[PDB]
Amino acid sequence: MTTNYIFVTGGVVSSLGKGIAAASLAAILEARGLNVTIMKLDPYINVDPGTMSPIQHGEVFVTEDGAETDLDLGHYERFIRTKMSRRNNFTTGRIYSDVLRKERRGDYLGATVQVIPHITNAIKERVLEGGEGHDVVLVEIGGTVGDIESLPFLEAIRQMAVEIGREHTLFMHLTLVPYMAASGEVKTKPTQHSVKELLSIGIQPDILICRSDRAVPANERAKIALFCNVPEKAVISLKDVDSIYKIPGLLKSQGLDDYICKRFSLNCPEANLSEWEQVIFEEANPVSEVTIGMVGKYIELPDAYKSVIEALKHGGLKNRVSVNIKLIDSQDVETRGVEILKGLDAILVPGGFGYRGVEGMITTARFARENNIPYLGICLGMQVALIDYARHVANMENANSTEFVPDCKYPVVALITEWRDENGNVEVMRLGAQQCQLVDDSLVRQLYNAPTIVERHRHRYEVNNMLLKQIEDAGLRVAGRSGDDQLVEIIEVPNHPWFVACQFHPEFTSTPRDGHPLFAGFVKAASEFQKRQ
Amino acid sequence: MTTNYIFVTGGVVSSLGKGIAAASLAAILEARGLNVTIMKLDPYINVDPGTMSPIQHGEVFVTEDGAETDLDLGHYERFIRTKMSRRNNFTTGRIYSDVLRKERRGDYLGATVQVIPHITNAIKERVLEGGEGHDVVLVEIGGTVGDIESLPFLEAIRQMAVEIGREHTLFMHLTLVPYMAASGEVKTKPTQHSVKELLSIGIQPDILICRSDRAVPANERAKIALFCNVPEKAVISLKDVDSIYKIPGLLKSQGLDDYICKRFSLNCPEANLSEWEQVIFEEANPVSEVTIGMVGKYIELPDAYKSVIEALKHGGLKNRVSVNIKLIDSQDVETRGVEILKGLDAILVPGGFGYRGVEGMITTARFARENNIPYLGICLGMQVALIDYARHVANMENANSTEFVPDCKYPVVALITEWRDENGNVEVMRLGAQQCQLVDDSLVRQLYNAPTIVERHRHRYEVNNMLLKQIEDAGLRVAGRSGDDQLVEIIEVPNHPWFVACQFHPEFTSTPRDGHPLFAGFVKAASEFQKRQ
Amino acid sequence: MTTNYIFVTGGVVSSLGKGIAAASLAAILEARGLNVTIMKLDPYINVDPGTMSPIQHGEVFVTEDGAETDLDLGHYERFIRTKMSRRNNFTTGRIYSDVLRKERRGDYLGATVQVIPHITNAIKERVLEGGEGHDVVLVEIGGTVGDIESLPFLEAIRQMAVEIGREHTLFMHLTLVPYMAASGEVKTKPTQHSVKELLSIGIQPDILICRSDRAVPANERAKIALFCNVPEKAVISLKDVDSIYKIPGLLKSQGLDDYICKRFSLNCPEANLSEWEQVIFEEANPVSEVTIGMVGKYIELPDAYKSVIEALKHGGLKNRVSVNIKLIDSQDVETRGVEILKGLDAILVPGGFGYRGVEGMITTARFARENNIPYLGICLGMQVALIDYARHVANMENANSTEFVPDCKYPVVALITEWRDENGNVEVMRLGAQQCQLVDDSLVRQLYNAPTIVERHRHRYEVNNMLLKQIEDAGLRVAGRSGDDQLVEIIEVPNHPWFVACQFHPEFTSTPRDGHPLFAGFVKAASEFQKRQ
Ligand SMILES: Nc1ccn([C@@H]2O[C@H](COP(=O)(O)OP(=O)(O)OP(=O)(O)O)[C@@H](O)[C@H]2F)c(=O)n1
Ligand SMILES: Nc1ccn([C@@H]2O[C@H](COP(=O)(O)OP(=O)(O)OP(=O)(O)O)[C@@H](O)[C@H]2F)c(=O)n1
Ligand SMILES: Nc1ccn([C@@H]2O[C@H](COP(=O)(O)OP(=O)(O)OP(=O)(O)O)[C@@H](O)[C@H]2F)c(=O)n1
Repeated sequence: MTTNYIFVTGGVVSSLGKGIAAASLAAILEARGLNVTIMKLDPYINVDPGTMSPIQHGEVFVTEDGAETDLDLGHYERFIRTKMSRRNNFTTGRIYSDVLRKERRGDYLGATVQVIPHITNAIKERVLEGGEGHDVVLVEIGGTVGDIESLPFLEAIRQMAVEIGREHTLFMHLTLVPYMAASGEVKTKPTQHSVKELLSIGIQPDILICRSDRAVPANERAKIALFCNVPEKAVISLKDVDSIYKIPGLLKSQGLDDYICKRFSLNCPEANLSEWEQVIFEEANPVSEVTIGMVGKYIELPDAYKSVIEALKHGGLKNRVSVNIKLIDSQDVETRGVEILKGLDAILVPGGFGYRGVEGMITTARFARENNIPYLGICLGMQVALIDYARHVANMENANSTEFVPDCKYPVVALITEWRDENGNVEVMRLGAQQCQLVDDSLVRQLYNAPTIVERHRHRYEVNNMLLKQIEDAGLRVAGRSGDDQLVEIIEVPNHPWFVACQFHPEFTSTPRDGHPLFAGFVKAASEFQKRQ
Repeated sequence: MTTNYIFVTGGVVSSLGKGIAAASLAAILEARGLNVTIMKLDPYINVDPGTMSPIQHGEVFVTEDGAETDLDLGHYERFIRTKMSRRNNFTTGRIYSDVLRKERRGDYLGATVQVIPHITNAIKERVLEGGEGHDVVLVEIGGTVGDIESLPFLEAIRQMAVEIGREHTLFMHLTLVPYMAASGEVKTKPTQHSVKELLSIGIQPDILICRSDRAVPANERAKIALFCNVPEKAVISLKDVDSIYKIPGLLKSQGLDDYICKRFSLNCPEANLSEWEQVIFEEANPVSEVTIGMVGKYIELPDAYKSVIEALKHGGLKNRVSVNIKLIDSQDVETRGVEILKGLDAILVPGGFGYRGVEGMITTARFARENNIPYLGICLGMQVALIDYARHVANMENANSTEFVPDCKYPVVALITEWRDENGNVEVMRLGAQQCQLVDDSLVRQLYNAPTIVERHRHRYEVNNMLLKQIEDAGLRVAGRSGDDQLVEIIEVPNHPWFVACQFHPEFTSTPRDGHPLFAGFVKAASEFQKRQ
Repeated sequence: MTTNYIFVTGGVVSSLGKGIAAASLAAILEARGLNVTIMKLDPYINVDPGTMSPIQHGEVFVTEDGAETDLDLGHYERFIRTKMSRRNNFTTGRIYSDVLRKERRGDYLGATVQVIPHITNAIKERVLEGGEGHDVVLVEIGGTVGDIESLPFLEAIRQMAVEIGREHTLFMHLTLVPYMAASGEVKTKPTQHSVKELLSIGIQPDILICRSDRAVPANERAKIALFCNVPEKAVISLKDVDSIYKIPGLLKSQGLDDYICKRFSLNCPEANLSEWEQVIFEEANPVSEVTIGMVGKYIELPDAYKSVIEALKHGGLKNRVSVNIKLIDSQDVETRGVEILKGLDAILVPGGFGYRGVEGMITTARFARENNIPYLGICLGMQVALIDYARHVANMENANSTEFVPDCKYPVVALITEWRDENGNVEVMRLGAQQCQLVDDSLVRQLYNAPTIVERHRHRYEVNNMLLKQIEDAGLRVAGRSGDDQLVEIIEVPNHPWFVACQFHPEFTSTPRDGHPLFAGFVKAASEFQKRQ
């Protein structure tokens, strides 16, 4: 059976929720038994987001295969069960890097290498690579139509539509239909001007997704249908919602998936959105409420912790607990003290690099441990837990990571090559999914309810096994290990209601439907702490 | 004093002669005592033309510093005395390569790298690097305004004009004003639509250069002046000409250089175009005529030998000889025989790579030597001369280059590392200007009238010094050497009216005003041969 | 029965021959037995060309129904037998007049009247009115796509194509593919940019008609086919031709009519162009040559006499005579005398208004009559012939028209209301087709071979019947009359080889295939005169 492509573009503004719209539609199509995947084309020149700052870009999402990707692939995995890889995200940078590699090598046989056809060919090849073997492929084009940065992507998908044909390709264009107080109506003029930009570069939209702060009435949808020459049922209202989990239902209620299946001649049963209806019900009917402090160094952009924030929400769903997430700057802990950590039912220290704000995170880990406040440390969160325990229980003065203090006496965290003890004696970037072995009688062995788990890494600095035994003797427990080097993956403080810290990023395998054993356990502990007060 | 920039763009069609127009204007400004330079921005993705085929792109021009550049830099050096370097030519490929290098390295400090401002910043930086330190910098933008490939270049120069100001920047736009038989007039409508494209990307043209197959009358120039909102004296007619040497005079006669000097507030004397008037006079008043056969493997695109064709014309000027250049396919010599080399007053075998057509060039060199027909071999032309002499005089059976027959018994041409004799015994890409030492009592020592010369290389395969002495004993003379390895640069056949072959590319230092000693000597010999018949 | 529409647009330049191309294609379709018509949409604000000067816009063409139309309707009637009416030509001025009339009287029921939908609706209504009841309707859109003046027309026909559908509508776009000497090739870049402007206003061309001064090769046509996403058979080469009569054959040979009949599902036999082949043959093979002087007051624009020039050519075809048309300014006859009328085989005085140059035409008529030089007078040409005969034979001194000298003693030409005799005693704009009664034994009765004819008028001033009988008695013969007032339509001078003058415009009923009895007779007399000299 022929692979079908839905090209997802945006007009008027960038922040239309193209990713959430594509992911929500993919969820409906998957619920009709279709094999669906999603792909993100980013017009930035960065070869990948591995270099990009969290406070500039948002979180770097990590796929099972260890690709560093746009946080949109987090949306994709949280809406469909089709696993994302390197093939589901590429940048203009990646395209030019690969064309330049081929050109300098001599693969173009002395030809003049051109934006058309060579850059556009490279784009089409990567879309086909990610798409072929699926029933429906949703291809999200980053940027706003009319901008120069996305012109090669738009010319590439235009060519694909000509080659493949209108029987197996659709153009789904998101647009802003803004409300004006003065007119007391939503305005289609920006959609008119955006669609004109699309037409000028040879793309006719099949579907209009009308974004607004309210319902786009039938009268306005009728206007858009006429000026775009599309059926009225191909013009969809997507108002601002309190919950993205409702979007699949909102799109299905307007028959969007029916129109797509008709256009692609797909005979498949009606979408059963029971799993999404259940998530919505859970969210709408909490039994109790908690306040969880997230203490990190990137809080100035919450999207720096996108998957962690969603993982905490999923933890809420599974416990019927409403989670109030309080973003706390770890540097404020360094200046103002532990005063700002008061009135928290639990504390989460997420991932990060560089020494800025790390001492505040160590103080935060100490506060949580000493005051029996539920604690979850992720990557850097595990480091500061180990450092806290090394310093203040195992009596290892000024214990630190070689990342922060390279020549510290007790490098309890360090690169495998840097591993040394306090006497200077020695022995004779991990990305993606890896198996972790859980230790018998550990909290995580119970929570995960399995002897082995698979979680995703994005880190280079490990627990120093040369200084580990001393910290173990001081009472800290190793709950998880991995590989031949038996690298520490999970640590637990036993004399504590709930204290867990892991090297891997569990937030990347959390979904609203399936939740996550660790976050479910964490939020449950937060609820139990709140009740005890 | 502030550096002034003239941005040279083209509309309607690619082949307007933007390079020749920029070069011709530069010649006028240089003749007014101004320090002028020219720069070419190519929108192709090739990092440089080093990979690009001659039959696709045209000749690879080599600057003194050994940069492989667009043939436009040949136009530039043939019109102004300001020496070109790597700084006078760059591609989109070069820009992206440098931005990606910086990005992967981490110079953007975790920022999202964007077409604007990061690609445009990289373009502006390279324009400033090539421009600063000159009175006037002409910046030629490759492509046709309205195409996506040149949009980043156009946004970059738009920003430069805002920053620098209209006191020290001008937009000079070439346009096609085509004649229609039906209307019996030249048509400004394409100029109207092209200027609209310029305005849409934020550029207002200051000067319109109107290209046509005839004069653009004052009435039509008046129409263009009004719709562009420029003075009538800023609208220039540049009709098709029989000689590009006339273009400086044609532009000066319409006061283009006066307008530029007024806009840039440059107080400089009137242009004395006597040197160009003399070139025009020489060209228009030849005394005799010759037919010179150019026997190569890229004749399907004459621009493959652009600088060689111009060098032969310059040889004509200095001798008052009209040169009829007959392009002959060396593969036709292999199939049809030496029949197709009849009625030639001289034979030139130019540069090339790969074995295709080389045996035809060896046969051509043999024909010229045996029939006492003046011969000039350039690079590959020298190889086939050495091979011919090795085989047919020094009795070295099947003598060849390791490039063509790697395991041949007599590798008379080979890489320095491959150098071996006929017994297999051994000893215990050159680009740009290098000094060559000329041998006493050689033809070239007389022609160049100096013991040392500087010429430009583009080759990797050398004369094998291990097999050289045997060929010397057979009567071939070494006329030029270079470096510590004493690599053979020039060879001569003594018992011949004029037989010279060189490793370097003398065509790259030939100009219409100064000519070239070697090409002047070659065309003189062609004339003397013609008279003898 | 469903009516099919071919929308004919032009890009790059105005003077593509959109009318000749539309008319030529119509001729092929008519030769397949199809009922075809053509209409011209003119973007000028003139309600009609009734006001527009001959020396600015060219001849006012008169249809049977007495509409004053664009000279393109002359092309239409010379290529197809379908009669043009007021319905086959309208301007922007007509459309705005239509809408303003409806608005002021209150047909829009207090609605805001808008370019869309009210102006576009008015355009569509007139296109349907002219089109319905035909197999194929060719709709020529005046102007160049990308200009603001034609935007409402282009939006109107865009809407029609959506309503009617691609099964019964086609967009045929003429484009300029200009030759550049520099590249030695025709350039598709203007077509690329023109088609983008078409796409931007929501029109995708089906057929590309490629205009150039030479054949557009298959390689360039293939390039255009790909970038336009049309079949290669939908890209047509239409080079400059020496005869417009060849264009139907040239379009047929590339199968354009086959493609149109396929797209519209029209099963019709092959085009029989035998009549066009005959016209081409006749034109190419003249037996003899004649010089015919056209003495008028609008010669500064030949298009002022478009249909008269074509009628003289058609006279040539039917006699196998090459007609050298010498345009002579009648004012030069006034200043330089009858010297400038020497070396003419025949004299034609065409239509005109106002006194400027009329005395020169009267002198011209006298010269032709006295020297027995074949004479054909049309409208004003009949007036001056009557004035000549009145003055110089009937001895009516200073005889004139009331248009020129209102108070003249002998107003031999005057409005019916002004009719008076020499003593001042009294009795008691004609547009379109009218029956004229031909007098027995007259030359015109013999040539037309019918007692009655139908010819078209555009005049105000009649022959004064009160002064007629005195001119008749002096030898002049009335050859044709019309109406109840027995108005003089044709006069003849008996003692002369060929002297005819008519009130009506016979040039409007002349075609290359059928010729015209008066013009055929006139050119025959010119050849017979040339033989005698
Ligand atoms: N390509 C176009 C399309 C339309 N028009 C003009 O546009 C006017 C209505 O334009 P309005 O902003 O008043 O109302 P609307 O379009 O429904 O847009 P909105 O309220 O939903 O935002 C109307 O006279 C029409 F002539 C145009 O000139 N050129
Ligand atoms: N942005 C523009 C500019 C002009 N126009 C229209 O353009 C018409 C003349 O357009 P023409 O091709 O006949 O003559 P031209 O322009 O002198 O061009 P050319 O012969 O030198 O090629 C004229 O009615 C004017 F209304 C337009 O609609 N939109
Ligand atoms: N929307 C477009 C379309 C094309 N391009 C660029 O256009 C270059 C060839 O452009 P050329 O004038 O050399 O050749 P051509 O197109 O065949 O036109 P012609 O000779 O028939 O007139 C080529 O690198 C391609 F990348 C563009 O940037 N934007």
